[PDB]
Amino acid sequence: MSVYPKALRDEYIMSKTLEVKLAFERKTCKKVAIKIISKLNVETEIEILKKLNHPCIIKIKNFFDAEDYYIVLELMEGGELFDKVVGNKRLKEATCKLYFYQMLLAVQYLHENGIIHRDLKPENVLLSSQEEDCLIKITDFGHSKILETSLMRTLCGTPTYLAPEVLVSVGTAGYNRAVDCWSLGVILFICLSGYPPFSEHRTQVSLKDQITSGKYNFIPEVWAEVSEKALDLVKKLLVVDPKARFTTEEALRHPWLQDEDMKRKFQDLLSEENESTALPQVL
Ligand SMILES: C/C(=N\O)c1ccc(O)cc1O
Repeated sequence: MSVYPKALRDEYIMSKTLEVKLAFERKTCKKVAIKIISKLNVETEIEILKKLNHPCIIKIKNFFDAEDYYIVLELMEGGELFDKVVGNKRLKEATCKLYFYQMLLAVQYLHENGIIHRDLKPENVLLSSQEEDCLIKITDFGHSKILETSLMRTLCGTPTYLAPEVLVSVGTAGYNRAVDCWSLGVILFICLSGYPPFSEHRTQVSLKDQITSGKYNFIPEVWAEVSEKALDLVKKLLVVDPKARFTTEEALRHPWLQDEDMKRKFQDLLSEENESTALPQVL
């Protein structure tokens, strides 16, 4: 086989898988998760992670640059959201709402901070516990981008020599963040129905053509169990035109998210997580 770097071994006792491994911080005897990336773009991912501070975004605890990259992260005992939706499995509407609300807060925080994830999927959504009512965290910032652009500098001069395709691109520039809202729409569709909106399964139309047209597969029997408000939100995120597509703010103001009970349950989970870290405060 091979061995772990001495620097890692100095601080952690390595254990079983879920490349992610379980490890114990020697100083605290606390469980951690160690992400092993095969061997530079990882340094930017580290840089992004170190700067972000949100309860629905994964936190980096340590980093080791050796024969491979070792990323020490907070352990999520609930695993991936993928495991909850795989093989036609579906979540109860109330659970979709609690998880989705947190995904929206996380993505709104990202967008506010000039970061686009670009790889939102159930595999990149982690659950804090094996309980249905838990905290979620967004992970896998490898494909992420940082939002002055080259276009702004180009527009500052006279366009005597400027190409038409550049001037045409001014219409859509600054809408890259909308790709995350589309991904959230697909995640929400999957969570509610237990099936993907766009697939090659039992269809003639190509996966590409389904997406560009925005003609998702609607199965009435599956969706009758789901509320009209939840489906209305999906429809608003699954809008082909990125400029018309719902933003995280528009999604957060949607009737489906105006649920005081769901919001209370989230604030409750937050308080419970923070209970171990809370310092006495000035009264
Ligand atoms: C930290 C992490 N991913 O980034 C992770 C990965 C898999 C798993 O089951 C639990 C986890 O905490």
